[PDB]
Amino acid sequence: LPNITILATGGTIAGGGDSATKSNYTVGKVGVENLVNAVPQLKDIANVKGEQVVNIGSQDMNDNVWLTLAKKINTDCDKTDGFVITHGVDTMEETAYFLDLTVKCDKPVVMVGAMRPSTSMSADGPFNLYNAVVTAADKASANRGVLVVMNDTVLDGRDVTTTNTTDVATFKSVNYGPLGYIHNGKIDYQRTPARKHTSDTPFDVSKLNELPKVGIVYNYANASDLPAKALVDAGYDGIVSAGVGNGNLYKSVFDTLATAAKTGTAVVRSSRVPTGATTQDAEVDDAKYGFVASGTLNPQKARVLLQLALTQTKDPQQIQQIFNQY
Amino acid sequence: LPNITILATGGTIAKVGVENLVNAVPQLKDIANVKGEQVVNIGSQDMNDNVWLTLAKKINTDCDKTDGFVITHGVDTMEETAYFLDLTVKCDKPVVMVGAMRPSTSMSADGPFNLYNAVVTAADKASANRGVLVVMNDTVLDGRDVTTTNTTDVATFKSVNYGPLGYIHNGKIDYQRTPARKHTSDTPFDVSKLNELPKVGIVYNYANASDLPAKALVDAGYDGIVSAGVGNGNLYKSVFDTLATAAKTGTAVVRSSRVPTGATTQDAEVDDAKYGFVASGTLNPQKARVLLQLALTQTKDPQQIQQIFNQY
Amino acid sequence: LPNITILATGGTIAKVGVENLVNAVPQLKDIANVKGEQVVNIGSQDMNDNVWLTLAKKINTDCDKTDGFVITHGVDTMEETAYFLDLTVKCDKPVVMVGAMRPSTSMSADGPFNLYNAVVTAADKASANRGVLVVMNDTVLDGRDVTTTNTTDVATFKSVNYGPLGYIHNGKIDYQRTPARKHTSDTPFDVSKLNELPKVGIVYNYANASDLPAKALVDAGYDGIVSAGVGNGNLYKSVFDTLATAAKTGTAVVRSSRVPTGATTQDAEVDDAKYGFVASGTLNPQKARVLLQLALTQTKDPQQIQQIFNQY
Amino acid sequence: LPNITILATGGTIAGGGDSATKSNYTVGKVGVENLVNAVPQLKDIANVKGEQVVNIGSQDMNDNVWLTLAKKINTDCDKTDGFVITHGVDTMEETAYFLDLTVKCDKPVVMVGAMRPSTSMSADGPFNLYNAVVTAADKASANRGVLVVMNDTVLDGRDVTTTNTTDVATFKSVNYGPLGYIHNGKIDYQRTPARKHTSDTPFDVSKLNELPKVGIVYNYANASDLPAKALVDAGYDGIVSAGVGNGNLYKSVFDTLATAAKTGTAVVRSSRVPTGATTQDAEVDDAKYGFVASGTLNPQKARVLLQLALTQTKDPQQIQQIFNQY
Ligand SMILES: NC(=O)C[C@H](N)C(=O)O
Ligand SMILES: NC(=O)C[C@H](N)C(=O)O
Ligand SMILES: NC(=O)C[C@H](N)C(=O)O
Ligand SMILES: NC(=O)C[C@H](N)C(=O)O
Repeated sequence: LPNITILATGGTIAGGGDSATKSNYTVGKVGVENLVNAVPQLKDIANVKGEQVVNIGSQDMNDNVWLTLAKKINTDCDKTDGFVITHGVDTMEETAYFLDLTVKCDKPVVMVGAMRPSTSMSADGPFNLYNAVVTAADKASANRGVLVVMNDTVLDGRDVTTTNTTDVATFKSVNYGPLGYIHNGKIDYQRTPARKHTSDTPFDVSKLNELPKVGIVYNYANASDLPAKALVDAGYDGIVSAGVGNGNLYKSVFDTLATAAKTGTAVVRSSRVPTGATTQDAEVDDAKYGFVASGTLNPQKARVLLQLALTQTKDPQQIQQIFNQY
Repeated sequence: LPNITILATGGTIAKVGVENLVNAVPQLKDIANVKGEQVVNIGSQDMNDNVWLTLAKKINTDCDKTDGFVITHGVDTMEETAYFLDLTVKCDKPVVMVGAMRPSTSMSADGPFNLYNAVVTAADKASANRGVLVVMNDTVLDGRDVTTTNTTDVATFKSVNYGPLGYIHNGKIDYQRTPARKHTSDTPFDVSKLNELPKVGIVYNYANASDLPAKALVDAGYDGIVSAGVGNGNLYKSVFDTLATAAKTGTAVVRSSRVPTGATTQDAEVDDAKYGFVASGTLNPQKARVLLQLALTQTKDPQQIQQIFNQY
Repeated sequence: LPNITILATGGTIAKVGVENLVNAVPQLKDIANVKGEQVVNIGSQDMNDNVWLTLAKKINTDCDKTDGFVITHGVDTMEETAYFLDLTVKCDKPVVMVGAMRPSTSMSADGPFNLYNAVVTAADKASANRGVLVVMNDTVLDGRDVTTTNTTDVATFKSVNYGPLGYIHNGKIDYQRTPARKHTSDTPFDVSKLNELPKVGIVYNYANASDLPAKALVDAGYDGIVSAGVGNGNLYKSVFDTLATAAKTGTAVVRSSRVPTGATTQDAEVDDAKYGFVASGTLNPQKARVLLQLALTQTKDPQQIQQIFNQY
Repeated sequence: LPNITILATGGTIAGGGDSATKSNYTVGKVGVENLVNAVPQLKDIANVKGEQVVNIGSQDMNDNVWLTLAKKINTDCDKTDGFVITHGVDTMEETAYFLDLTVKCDKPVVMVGAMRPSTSMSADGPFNLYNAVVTAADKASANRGVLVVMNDTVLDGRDVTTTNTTDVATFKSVNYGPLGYIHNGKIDYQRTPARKHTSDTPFDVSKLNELPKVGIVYNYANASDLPAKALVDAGYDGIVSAGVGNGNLYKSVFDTLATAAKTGTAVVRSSRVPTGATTQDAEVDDAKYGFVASGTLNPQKARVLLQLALTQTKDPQQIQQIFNQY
């Protein structure tokens, strides 16, 4: 049976409340040892080894925990057959994409969380962790990049997002669909992401102790420019726009970001809209303003790529190329 | 034949004038006597408080002069205007908003049959007392739950939490649902003598989120801040600290979510009562902003604002 | 505390007896006084007219003896029973159906919290006069639009055309919708002295479809045949010819669709009036069968059957 | 500009009614020449050549039109750069899967239809046909198997199905998602079907003048066995069950199909449920009864594979293997 490392980071999968029934809970309060011991059947599929990297709600996920995870996976690659990462739901789609672009270990890297605390009735965490180990132990899971395994489904780290605030079925690859489905401990894979990931990206974080500063500003009717101005005034390396419709910007926000672009801030148009590409050749002249179109990457995922892009280049054309390949 | 007023505001369905739009669909004469008046001609990315105020007042004033309203509008903020009119219009005659994903000049342009189906809906008396509607892709959607789900799909508009009110086939609607939340003339919001709305801003949550956006709104003395939280409306610690402060310093704070479906609930990870925060329910950030603006024309009390978020 | 009767019928949520199921969720005592009675213990793949009849009569008879009903049932035909009870139950006290995708013995078993949420729903007086409900995956679904969308997903149950009535969080439901179609005590269907229903069969359409299934139903003298058509309820020519004949020989014919969402409409490719066929609207084949069976306890007239399909 | 053959088969894309407004229309009433001439902009992307194979509603699609299409594509492969197939919506998902298993031409084969007649306001047919030509002319569309292009999206023939009776957005790959999205005449491909198709299947129809007889029976509460009995009595080579939930059968239907199986009828459990696999190792002992599990293949698609399987073998274990690879 293969050797599988759980790296624990916290999340509701490690959460607890005073009632099995009430919705109230506090996050990252349970050790990895406890999560493992709640899944007795893990022994039938893997030799499991828990390490506790941090114990936080993923609402508090940050650059430093991203660098710690990537370096640790890359360092320990030769020491194990696979990784599972216990992690909160809230920013899982961000961590998952960061590790998909930075880890050079082509052995299965599987992220897993839970929508209901360990303490709740019909808790989802136990079977999720069982299914994440299944996936990490599966030879066919190798060379697919970093994965998220929730509700019996294997999702690629690039497309995967959380679609509902409470539903155990929340995680979906809303543009290009899942990679495979798990039934009775077995996976039928029918898809692998074409976009370049892991050992095919030039992004190497092994030496990095910080990441370029990238902010996200929201567009809506009568949008204030003040949030954009604050990011520019703090000398942010990049700004991602959560645009309306096909990545459009309220006029005030537009003007601030056009200005910033001219002083060498990187500016990526994304969209607040939950599915579909922010395209070139729409209502915005990107090449004129020195803006980048995010494609299918939602604002939080575009931040992930823009940060790593800013470690290679500050040129809008080369950042546009990066957004077309990764 | 019903009298139906088209108020035009712009969007991709049109620079093209109100009268061209109508003339492009001679079949409208089959179903209504339509008058078109131009209110603005802008991209809905540039929609604003002033246009909202113009629209509410024009529909309220002109209610008794027509049998129905169609509002031609951009797709990008259609869901914001629709909810704003939903809460401020006192006309319970049908008010139908319509747009298009493709221009008039494009292959298989959606604008024509959309406008036709939006006049069918405005001409149907069964459409009365359902609040403000969005009609797109042969579907009748309530102004509260309706949102754009895709950047380019003609089928983008969906009521993603509670579903459509009705489907249009052969110029007829089978209506099987109506919004339970209080709308139009069952709301206390009265905008007839208002010339501006409270200043409400939206800040985004993500990993390593800056508190600078939230600080810049507090520094401006914004009336309100909506959080597009992560998951069930949760806040990155820096943003949590800045909004905790905001809430006890005369800024109403609403927790919404960047997650496209489901409620931001009470009784999860956040003690709303302890911070004086309001949980948005199924209102996404831009919709929460609409209702927070209007709640602040009545009150600044976090408890009274939360009751508003529970009723409308 | 509400009195709530659980009628158990089997399914994966259970061979396990009614009283084990309850005892497995001691938290039920927090929200209701629950009595469990066993009605059958079968897989819902083996659900049948007799069980339907037992259930309608038991709920109608016992309505005045309890505050609410929960029916534990298999997932596979849950959507058929739910609609049948929706049209035949005269009790407008809450009637809630519940199942599970995973057994009691499985990791992260869904059965417990499902039963808990199904008792919350049956105990909520706001659940009254909404017709027969299905509560699965923290969602309250109307018995007419609800269907299983996935072979193994715990989130399988959806009201795919008109959306849910409400979401359950922390034992509380925000109800924002109610089915407009006539249900329970607003229907003329009365099954109290019926011991069998008319024989209705379902035939499938596809490329090169055999007419033999449809002929075997006609040869049996079936009371009715539902077509699971292709697209907008269209029929392979051989099947069209056999059902054209059926319809003028004392077999009611309903055009439904194998397509999982949308209405089978009139006024498309098929002259329903010329063939004496009925268009099912949003009723999928197995639901159309429910309503065709009950329509045939009142009438055989294709026009009167179509009016039924337009009202219920 | 590449040489693209339209093969026309009819469907609503070639349909007409007496009103642009009314929903009433008759199918397959317009010639290919007319469809081409309604899309003036086709000249900018392709040298188009129309041939009219048949003019029928796809509700009347049949084995003989399937054999005619496959042999014609395979015969003409060397004569063109790509194929588009104008076809009705109703059974497109069936034809698309049949051609995906039988055509040996690895040049783009693209199917296209329309939900609104040519005569209707905002007809979808014109832009669909433009987008199907774009896809057929795209070099990257080669070696992806047979495609369906509707509503700006490229779908693989295996997973693609129609999900709504009237909606122009109806066609979706409901299990594994689309292959790419078309914006402004350009496609970003992120997926290719893993299941074997075209020149990697052993199915060769070049000599065939008929197909094995396969029927579909529907399960529901109180299901009659009479439809199953009629198929068995007519000596059908196979029967597909549209099962309830995870491919379950009403007891009467079960008994008839178990019996048939024992006399060498092939029996495949599918599901009436619109998404998810009909799995092995559930409520049915398949190996005991000599039944086959359809996996993600809906009943009409399982008929397609079962017919072609029955041209190689009558053995339930080998048919199960075929359902695991194609
Ligand atoms: N379900 C969850 O894990 C939510 C939690 N706030 C987290 O992201 O850590
Ligand atoms: N299709 C559209 O309407 C997009 C446009 N930017 C608008 O919202 O006005
Ligand atoms: N999960 C389930 O309930 C499936 C089972 N065959 C039933 O419907 O009874
Ligand atoms: N839209 C369509 O094409 C429907 C038509 N009955 C067909 O399949 O030919």
